[PDB]
Amino acid sequence: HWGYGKHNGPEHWHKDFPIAKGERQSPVDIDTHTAKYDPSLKPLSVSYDQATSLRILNNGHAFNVEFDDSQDKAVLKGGPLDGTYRLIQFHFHWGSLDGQGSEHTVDKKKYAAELHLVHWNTKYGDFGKAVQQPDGLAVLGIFLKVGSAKPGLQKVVDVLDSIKTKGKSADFTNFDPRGLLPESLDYWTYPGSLTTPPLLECVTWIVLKEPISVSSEQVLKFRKLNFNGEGEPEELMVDNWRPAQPLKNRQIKASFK
Ligand SMILES: Cc1ccc(S(N)(=O)=O)cc1
Ligand SMILES: Cc1ccc(S(N)(=O)=O)cc1
Ligand SMILES: [Zn+2]
Repeated sequence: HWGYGKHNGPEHWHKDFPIAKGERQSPVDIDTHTAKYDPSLKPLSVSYDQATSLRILNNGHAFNVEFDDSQDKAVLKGGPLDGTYRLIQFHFHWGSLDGQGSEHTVDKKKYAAELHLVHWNTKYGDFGKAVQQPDGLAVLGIFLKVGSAKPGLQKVVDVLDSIKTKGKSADFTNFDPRGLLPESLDYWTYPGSLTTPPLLECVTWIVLKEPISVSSEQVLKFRKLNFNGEGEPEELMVDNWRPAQPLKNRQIKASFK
């Protein structure tokens, strides 16, 4: 029953998910002048050439593009990561207006949206076991600004009409997530959590410095989705972001000098 409304949003989550007030919650503000270059970080490896997308689902909070994670088809390695992390899904968070929508902020700047590519550590066997571990997940976060269209996003945009309401899904095979990346893999990294309930503190966050540009028309179509199910009163799926949480005893490291 959690959501993003006045009566069930981020301010209420702690009552059913007390870890909401925990010591490594996400997202956070990335203060670029406090983040430190870390020479111990290994090169980041995004290996998505064999990615197998399956389906797109409106889950009432966002939409997920789901992948076959039964083998090492699309993986993330290197950077701050030990071992191999398998891509399971991606989704976005976005705003009602271009001036908000991202979860992470950069020197307090909010972007129009934020893409999360979610991966689990293969040493734990399955996603469910991974979310019982402090190094169970790695999420690659990418900011979206409004400007020129992102060609690699259009296939996602075009299928949204078919998953307007909560619980709807559609086939989404043969989608290449490499088309959602910026040119540079420069990043910031820190230990955090899922940004939605259950808010589990299992995530190594890797947030790219370079945003991708998407067109106004593309993000406008995100905003036509519904939080509600079919036949119910329309509630536009907008502002499905959690604001920045206390950094507490954490360091944000930069991959770049
Ligand atoms: C969509 C896409 C863009 C760029 C490449 S690359 N790294 O082989 O030039 C592959 C796929
Ligand atoms: C199940 C789940 C997976 C990933 C996230 S996120 N927004 O932290 O990437 C939240 C919930
Ligand atoms: Zn997310």
